[PDB]
Amino acid sequence: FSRSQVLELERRFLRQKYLASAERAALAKALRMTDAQVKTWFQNRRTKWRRQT
Ligand code: NA
Repeated sequence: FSRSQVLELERRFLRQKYLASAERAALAKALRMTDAQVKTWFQNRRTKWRRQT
């Protein structure tokens, strides 16, 4: 993803570690991503979070 896309995903993750289905769809539209891309990103980000804390 672009630098900006990643930063915006990180901004949301800091606030909410899990999103609802509707929230992922809204964020996908806002960040120019597919719903599945947002879902996968957050799964992988949670794995990083678990590893690092
Ligand atoms: Na999620």
